[PDB]
Amino acid sequence: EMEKEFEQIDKSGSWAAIYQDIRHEASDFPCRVAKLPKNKNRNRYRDVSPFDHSRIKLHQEDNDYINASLIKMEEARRSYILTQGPLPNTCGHFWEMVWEQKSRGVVMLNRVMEKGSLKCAQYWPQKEEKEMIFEDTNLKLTLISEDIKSYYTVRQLELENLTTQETREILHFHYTTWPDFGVPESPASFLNFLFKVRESGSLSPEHGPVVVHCSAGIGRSGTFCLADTCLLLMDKRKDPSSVDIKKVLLEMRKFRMGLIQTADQLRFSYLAVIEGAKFIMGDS
Ligand SMILES: [Mg+2]
Repeated sequence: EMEKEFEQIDKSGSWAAIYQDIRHEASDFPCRVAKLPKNKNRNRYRDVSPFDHSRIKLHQEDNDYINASLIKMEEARRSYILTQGPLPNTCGHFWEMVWEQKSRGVVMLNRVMEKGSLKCAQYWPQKEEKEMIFEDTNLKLTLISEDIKSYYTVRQLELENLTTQETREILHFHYTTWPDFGVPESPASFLNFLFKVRESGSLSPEHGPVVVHCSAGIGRSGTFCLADTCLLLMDKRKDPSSVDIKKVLLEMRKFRMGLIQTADQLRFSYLAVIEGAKFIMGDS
Protein backbone atom coordinates (compact mmCIF):
# COMPACT_ATOMS: atom_id res chain seq x y z
CA GLU A 1 0.00 0.00 0.00
CA MET A 2 1.06 3.54 -0.84
CA GLU A 3 -1.43 5.38 1.31
CA LYS A 4 1.15 4.27 3.87
CA GLU A 5 4.11 5.54 1.84
CA PHE A 6 2.38 8.94 1.55
CA GLU A 7 2.26 9.29 5.36
CA GLN A 8 6.02 8.79 5.76
CA ILE A 9 7.22 11.13 3.03
CA ASP A 10 4.84 13.85 4.21
CA LYS A 11 5.62 13.37 7.91
CA SER A 12 9.36 13.60 7.22
CA GLY A 13 9.02 16.32 4.51
CA SER A 14 10.93 14.12 2.08
CA TRP A 15 9.15 15.10 -1.14
CA ALA A 16 11.96 17.15 -2.64
CA ALA A 17 14.28 14.19 -1.97
CA ILE A 18 12.07 11.44 -3.44
CA TYR A 19 11.75 13.80 -6.39
CA GLN A 20 15.51 14.03 -7.04
CA ASP A 21 15.89 10.22 -6.94
CA ILE A 22 13.46 10.23 -9.89
CA ARG A 23 15.41 12.91 -11.77
CA HIS A 24 18.65 10.95 -11.47
CA GLU A 25 17.19 7.55 -12.43
CA ALA A 26 15.19 8.93 -15.36
CA SER A 27 16.03 7.97 -18.92
CA ASP A 28 17.87 10.18 -21.38
CA PHE A 29 17.64 9.59 -25.12
CA PRO A 30 18.67 11.61 -28.17
CA CYS A 31 16.57 14.63 -29.12
CA ARG A 32 18.25 15.31 -32.47
CA VAL A 33 15.37 16.24 -34.78
CA ALA A 34 14.10 18.75 -32.21
CA LYS A 35 17.45 20.52 -32.03
CA LEU A 36 17.86 20.96 -35.77
CA PRO A 37 18.01 24.70 -36.50
CA LYS A 38 15.09 24.51 -38.97
CA ASN A 39 12.91 23.44 -36.02
CA LYS A 40 13.93 26.10 -33.53
CA ASN A 41 10.69 28.05 -33.96
CA ARG A 42 8.61 24.89 -33.60
CA ASN A 43 9.63 24.62 -29.94
CA ARG A 44 8.17 26.80 -27.25
CA TYR A 45 10.93 26.02 -24.75
CA ARG A 46 14.46 25.12 -25.80
CA ASP A 47 14.98 22.80 -22.82
CA VAL A 48 11.82 20.72 -23.53
CA SER A 49 12.22 18.41 -26.49
CA PRO A 50 10.72 15.13 -27.64
CA PHE A 51 13.07 12.14 -27.78
CA ASP A 52 13.49 10.95 -31.37
CA HIS A 53 12.29 7.42 -30.71
CA SER A 54 8.82 8.44 -29.46
CA ARG A 55 8.23 11.69 -31.32
CA ILE A 56 5.11 12.20 -33.39
CA LYS A 57 5.77 12.68 -37.09
CA LEU A 58 3.62 14.81 -39.35
CA HIS A 59 2.82 13.44 -42.83
CA GLN A 60 4.15 16.49 -44.70
CA GLU A 61 7.41 15.91 -46.59
CA ASP A 62 8.97 19.33 -46.04
CA ASN A 63 9.19 19.15 -42.26
CA ASP A 64 7.57 16.45 -40.18
CA TYR A 65 8.48 17.93 -36.82
CA ILE A 66 6.08 18.81 -34.02
CA ASN A 67 7.00 18.94 -30.37
CA ALA A 68 4.90 15.96 -29.34
CA SER A 69 5.60 12.52 -27.88
CA LEU A 70 3.63 9.30 -27.91
CA ILE A 71 3.47 7.65 -24.49
CA LYS A 72 2.58 3.97 -24.81
CA MET A 73 1.64 2.22 -21.52
CA GLU A 74 1.64 -1.44 -22.42
CA GLU A 75 0.00 -3.08 -19.39
CA ALA A 76 -2.76 -0.49 -19.10
CA ARG A 77 -3.61 -0.46 -22.83
CA ARG A 78 -3.48 3.34 -22.76
CA SER A 79 -1.74 5.64 -25.19
CA TYR A 80 -1.40 9.40 -24.87
CA ILE A 81 0.11 12.16 -27.05
CA LEU A 82 1.72 14.83 -24.91
CA THR A 83 2.55 18.05 -26.68
CA GLN A 84 3.26 21.69 -25.96
CA GLY A 85 0.70 24.46 -26.12
CA PRO A 86 0.72 25.46 -29.77
CA LEU A 87 2.56 28.44 -30.99
CA PRO A 88 1.15 31.02 -33.41
CA ASN A 89 2.95 29.25 -36.20
CA THR A 90 2.20 25.66 -35.11
CA CYS A 91 -1.61 25.82 -34.79
CA GLY A 92 -2.07 24.18 -38.19
CA HIS A 93 0.53 21.54 -37.33
CA PHE A 94 -1.35 20.77 -34.12
CA TRP A 95 -4.67 20.10 -35.81
CA GLU A 96 -2.91 18.17 -38.58
CA MET A 97 -1.51 15.86 -35.91
CA VAL A 98 -4.97 15.49 -34.37
CA TRP A 99 -6.30 14.61 -37.83
CA GLU A 100 -3.51 12.15 -38.74
CA GLN A 101 -3.55 10.32 -35.41
CA LYS A 102 -7.39 9.96 -35.36
CA SER A 103 -7.55 11.47 -31.91
CA ARG A 104 -11.00 12.10 -30.56
CA GLY A 105 -10.19 14.32 -27.60
CA VAL A 106 -7.90 17.19 -26.65
CA VAL A 107 -7.24 17.82 -22.95
CA MET A 108 -5.93 21.30 -22.13
CA LEU A 109 -4.73 21.98 -18.61
CA ASN A 110 -3.58 25.61 -18.78
CA ARG A 111 -5.12 28.99 -19.46
CA VAL A 112 -4.12 30.97 -22.51
CA MET A 113 -2.68 33.65 -20.24
CA GLU A 114 -1.00 32.80 -16.94
CA LYS A 115 1.18 35.03 -14.77
CA GLY A 116 0.70 37.94 -17.18
CA SER A 117 2.21 36.04 -20.12
CA LEU A 118 0.96 33.99 -23.01
CA LYS A 119 1.32 30.27 -22.43
CA CYS A 120 -0.64 28.98 -25.45
CA ALA A 121 -1.97 30.25 -28.75
CA GLN A 122 -5.75 30.55 -29.05
CA TYR A 123 -6.03 27.56 -31.36
CA TRP A 124 -9.83 27.00 -31.37
CA PRO A 125 -12.74 29.32 -32.26
CA GLN A 126 -14.69 31.19 -29.66
CA LYS A 127 -17.91 31.84 -31.57
CA GLU A 128 -19.98 29.39 -33.61
CA GLU A 129 -20.20 31.88 -36.46
CA LYS A 130 -16.43 32.58 -36.78
CA GLU A 131 -14.73 29.43 -37.89
CA MET A 132 -10.96 29.02 -38.22
CA ILE A 133 -9.06 28.00 -41.32
CA PHE A 134 -5.49 26.74 -41.22
CA GLU A 135 -4.23 27.47 -44.70
CA ASP A 136 -0.90 25.63 -44.37
CA THR A 137 -2.48 22.26 -43.49
CA ASN A 138 -5.81 22.73 -45.30
CA LEU A 139 -8.05 22.27 -42.26
CA LYS A 140 -11.21 24.02 -41.10
CA LEU A 141 -12.30 24.12 -37.48
CA THR A 142 -15.74 25.10 -36.21
CA LEU A 143 -17.13 25.59 -32.72
CA ILE A 144 -20.35 23.56 -32.45
CA SER A 145 -21.28 24.00 -28.79
CA GLU A 146 -19.62 24.96 -25.52
CA ASP A 147 -20.66 23.86 -22.02
CA ILE A 148 -19.02 26.06 -19.36
CA LYS A 149 -18.82 24.79 -15.78
CA SER A 150 -17.18 25.83 -12.54
CA TYR A 151 -13.71 24.30 -13.02
CA TYR A 152 -13.75 23.07 -16.63
CA THR A 153 -15.22 23.73 -20.08
CA VAL A 154 -16.18 21.10 -22.64
CA ARG A 155 -16.43 22.06 -26.28
CA GLN A 156 -17.65 20.14 -29.32
CA LEU A 157 -15.62 21.01 -32.39
CA GLU A 158 -15.89 20.00 -36.03
CA LEU A 159 -12.65 19.41 -37.93
CA GLU A 160 -12.89 19.29 -41.70
CA ASN A 161 -10.13 18.11 -43.99
CA LEU A 162 -10.64 20.55 -46.82
CA THR A 163 -8.75 18.35 -49.25
CA THR A 164 -10.79 15.17 -48.78
CA GLN A 165 -13.91 17.00 -47.55
CA GLU A 166 -14.25 14.61 -44.61
CA THR A 167 -15.12 15.86 -41.13
CA ARG A 168 -14.73 14.58 -37.59
CA GLU A 169 -16.11 15.65 -34.23
CA ILE A 170 -13.42 16.47 -31.62
CA LEU A 171 -14.06 17.02 -27.92
CA HIS A 172 -12.00 19.76 -26.24
CA PHE A 173 -11.71 19.34 -22.47
CA HIS A 174 -10.31 22.46 -20.83
CA TYR A 175 -9.43 22.44 -17.15
CA THR A 176 -9.61 26.12 -16.29
CA THR A 177 -8.72 26.39 -12.59
CA TRP A 178 -5.24 25.01 -12.15
CA PRO A 179 -3.71 27.72 -9.93
CA ASP A 180 -1.09 30.10 -11.38
CA PHE A 181 1.39 28.97 -8.70
CA GLY A 182 1.39 25.56 -7.08
CA VAL A 183 -1.14 22.75 -7.45
CA PRO A 184 -4.84 22.55 -6.59
CA GLU A 185 -5.78 22.41 -2.93
CA SER A 186 -7.71 19.16 -3.44
CA PRO A 187 -7.77 16.50 -6.16
CA ALA A 188 -11.56 16.55 -6.17
CA SER A 189 -12.07 18.81 -9.18
CA PHE A 190 -9.17 17.23 -11.07
CA LEU A 191 -10.49 13.68 -10.54
CA ASN A 192 -13.97 14.78 -11.52
CA PHE A 193 -12.43 16.22 -14.70
CA LEU A 194 -10.51 13.02 -15.38
CA PHE A 195 -13.64 10.88 -15.08
CA LYS A 196 -15.45 13.21 -17.42
CA VAL A 197 -12.74 12.66 -20.04
CA ARG A 198 -12.95 8.91 -19.46
CA GLU A 199 -16.75 8.90 -19.74
CA SER A 200 -16.60 10.64 -23.11
CA GLY A 201 -14.89 7.68 -24.84
CA SER A 202 -11.82 9.77 -25.71
CA LEU A 203 -9.32 7.45 -24.00
CA SER A 204 -10.80 4.30 -25.42
CA PRO A 205 -8.79 2.13 -27.83
CA GLU A 206 -11.17 2.38 -30.78
CA HIS A 207 -9.79 5.90 -31.12
CA GLY A 208 -6.45 7.48 -31.73
CA PRO A 209 -4.58 8.54 -28.64
CA VAL A 210 -5.84 11.54 -26.77
CA VAL A 211 -3.82 14.76 -27.12
CA VAL A 212 -2.91 16.21 -23.70
CA HIS A 213 -1.20 19.56 -23.27
CA CYS A 214 -0.27 22.38 -20.93
CA SER A 215 2.39 24.96 -21.75
CA ALA A 216 5.40 22.65 -22.04
CA GLY A 217 3.47 19.37 -22.12
CA ILE A 218 5.32 17.75 -19.21
CA GLY A 219 4.13 19.19 -15.91
CA ARG A 220 0.35 19.28 -15.50
CA SER A 221 0.11 17.03 -18.56
CA GLY A 222 2.30 14.50 -16.79
CA THR A 223 0.06 14.59 -13.71
CA PHE A 224 -2.99 13.83 -15.86
CA CYS A 225 -1.53 10.73 -17.52
CA LEU A 226 0.22 9.36 -14.45
CA ALA A 227 -3.08 9.45 -12.52
CA ASP A 228 -5.17 7.90 -15.28
CA THR A 229 -2.69 5.03 -15.85
CA CYS A 230 -2.19 4.25 -12.15
CA LEU A 231 -5.93 4.16 -11.46
CA LEU A 232 -6.32 1.89 -14.48
CA LEU A 233 -3.61 -0.50 -13.31
CA MET A 234 -5.39 -0.71 -9.92
CA ASP A 235 -8.55 -1.93 -11.69
CA LYS A 236 -6.72 -4.47 -13.89
CA ARG A 237 -4.43 -5.98 -11.29
CA LYS A 238 -5.01 -8.78 -8.82
CA ASP A 239 -3.28 -6.64 -6.15
CA PRO A 240 -4.29 -2.94 -6.10
CA SER A 241 -1.40 -2.01 -3.81
CA SER A 242 1.17 -3.47 -6.24
CA VAL A 243 1.07 -0.21 -8.19
CA ASP A 244 4.23 1.83 -7.56
CA ILE A 245 3.65 5.42 -8.68
CA LYS A 246 7.40 6.03 -8.94
CA LYS A 247 7.92 3.08 -11.28
CA VAL A 248 5.00 4.15 -13.45
CA LEU A 249 6.44 7.66 -13.69
CA LEU A 250 9.90 6.41 -14.62
CA GLU A 251 8.37 4.23 -17.34
CA MET A 252 6.52 7.21 -18.84
CA ARG A 253 9.72 9.29 -18.71
CA LYS A 254 11.22 6.82 -21.17
CA PHE A 255 8.86 8.45 -23.68
CA ARG A 256 8.98 12.15 -22.85
CA MET A 257 11.44 13.95 -20.64
CA GLY A 258 10.62 15.81 -17.49
CA LEU A 259 7.11 14.58 -16.83
CA ILE A 260 6.07 16.01 -13.45
CA GLN A 261 8.04 19.16 -12.91
CA THR A 262 7.95 19.82 -9.14
CA ALA A 263 7.91 17.84 -5.92
CA ASP A 264 4.54 19.45 -5.28
CA GLN A 265 3.20 17.96 -8.52
CA LEU A 266 4.55 14.61 -7.35
CA ARG A 267 2.81 14.96 -4.00
CA PHE A 268 -0.43 15.99 -5.69
CA SER A 269 -0.15 12.96 -7.97
CA TYR A 270 -0.01 10.53 -5.05
CA LEU A 271 -2.89 12.48 -3.58
CA ALA A 272 -5.14 12.09 -6.58
CA VAL A 273 -4.41 8.40 -7.09
CA ILE A 274 -5.05 7.63 -3.42
CA GLU A 275 -8.33 9.54 -3.42
CA GLY A 276 -9.33 8.08 -6.77
CA ALA A 277 -8.85 4.56 -5.43
CA LYS A 278 -11.90 5.06 -3.21
CA PHE A 279 -14.20 5.81 -6.17
CA ILE A 280 -13.11 2.66 -8.14
CA MET A 281 -12.68 0.03 -5.42
CA GLY A 282 -16.48 -0.05 -5.17
CA ASP A 283 -17.15 3.03 -3.03
CA SER A 284 -19.12 4.76 -5.84
MG1 LIG B 1 -22.51 34.18 -29.11
